[PDB]
Amino acid sequence: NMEEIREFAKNFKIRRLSLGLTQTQVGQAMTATEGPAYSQSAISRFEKLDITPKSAQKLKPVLEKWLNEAELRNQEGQQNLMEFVGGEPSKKRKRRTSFTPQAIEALNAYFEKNPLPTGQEITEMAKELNYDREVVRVWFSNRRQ
Amino acid sequence: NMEEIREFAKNFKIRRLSLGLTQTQVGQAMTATEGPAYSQSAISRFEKLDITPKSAQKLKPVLEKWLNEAELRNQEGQQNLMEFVGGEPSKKRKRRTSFTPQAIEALNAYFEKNPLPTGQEITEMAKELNYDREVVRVWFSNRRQTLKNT
DNA sequence: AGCATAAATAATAA
DNA sequence: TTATTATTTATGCT
Repeated sequence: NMEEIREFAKNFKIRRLSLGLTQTQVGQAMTATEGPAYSQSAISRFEKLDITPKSAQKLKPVLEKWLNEAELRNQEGQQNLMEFVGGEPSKKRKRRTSFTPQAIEALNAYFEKNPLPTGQEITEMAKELNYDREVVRVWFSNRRQ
Repeated sequence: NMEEIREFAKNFKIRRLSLGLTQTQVGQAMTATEGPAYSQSAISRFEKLDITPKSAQKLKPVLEKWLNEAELRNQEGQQNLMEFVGGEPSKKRKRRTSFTPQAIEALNAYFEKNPLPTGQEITEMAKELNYDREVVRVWFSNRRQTLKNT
């Protein structure tokens, strides 16, 4: 169901700009309550429609829902938008790779509670540790073996 | 008269956005150009409301006499909207350069060394490096404005 | 199954 | 005004 979608992508960018919003902001609000599928790059790609049809179809409903909720918060006070968004999580910093004792301590705590992580669990762990994903997944791989 | 120009502020930006237009196009096209010129910075400041209300009120008019003038007389055959702007505009985005790792170290080597170089020594680096100056100017620009995070 | 960054644009300085 | 710096997008990556 195609040109349906393209129109949504269209309206979305519009409505977004109308609530005076950056992809980055949405990115943050979204990834919080939804998931990593909702990063700023993702928003850009969606809006530009640089995704596969299977992917758009999936995203659309979840964008629409959220876009509405946001528009509601905007209604009561253009500072309730802010409540709903973030409104300024900001420290986009590079993912560490070199280990620190605090890091290895953390990794081990995770291990006692989860020796055989699924790959999703590995991305989740790495994100919150702010470590390279490969660094984390290999640590776990060896630790078992 | 404040909201009269504070709301034309807010709305002007979004009308310009919702026409896929850069500030730097607005001023660039709407520039007289035999006086008064209109720079991007103007447009920016205007939008963000960084001007004296006294000069705000001055600009506000000539804005509408272009914004409205181009919203209709541009949108009705967009091959013509893009001629409301003119200046042989429509060009395709620059392709995202991918640097050879050989050259990748070359940079941050000379970067760990000299953080904010000069246009003279920059084009020197670029020359011997087989990469075009602007691209190279920006690697530093970027790497400089990125390491604040980490 | 999104990070890292290169380019573009917008803000701010001169 | 111009020149620069900072934010924001877009895109290479299997």
